[PDB]
Amino acid sequence: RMKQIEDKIEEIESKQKKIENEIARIKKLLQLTVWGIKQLQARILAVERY
Amino acid sequence: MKQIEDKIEEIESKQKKIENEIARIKKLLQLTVWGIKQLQARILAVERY
Amino acid sequence: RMKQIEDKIEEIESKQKKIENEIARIKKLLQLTVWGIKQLQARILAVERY
Repeated sequence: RMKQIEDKIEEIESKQKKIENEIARIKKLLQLTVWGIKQLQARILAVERY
Repeated sequence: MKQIEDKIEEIESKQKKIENEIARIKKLLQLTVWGIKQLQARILAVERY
Repeated sequence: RMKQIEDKIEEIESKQKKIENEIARIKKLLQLTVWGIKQLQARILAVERY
């Protein structure tokens, strides 16, 4: 009984580490999309006014 | 022993909910990137005209 | 070994709560980027219509 409790916990820990990695990648990409939107906003405002 | 099985089942259920939310976040982020690149191409067309 | 299991379970629950809070912040920012993209599309369309 002790062994397969330890097995399930090890599996959960592994999924948790994968979740943290996926979140870190999501944060980096979301950071680039926000910056990209700001760059587009500057170009369209330039087109509107000039 | 019983309180551990309950906690493991609860954790597993929480992990699945997080995986599902992450999958939707990834789906939406892919479409936002795709949309941002399309807008970039449209603004460049106006700039070059 | 049982105490190790209890600690790891508690560690996982706490990390899961931190992940949920981070996901909640990610959703808010993602909601803001979608709104910003829609506003940019209308502005680009406004110039294109000329």
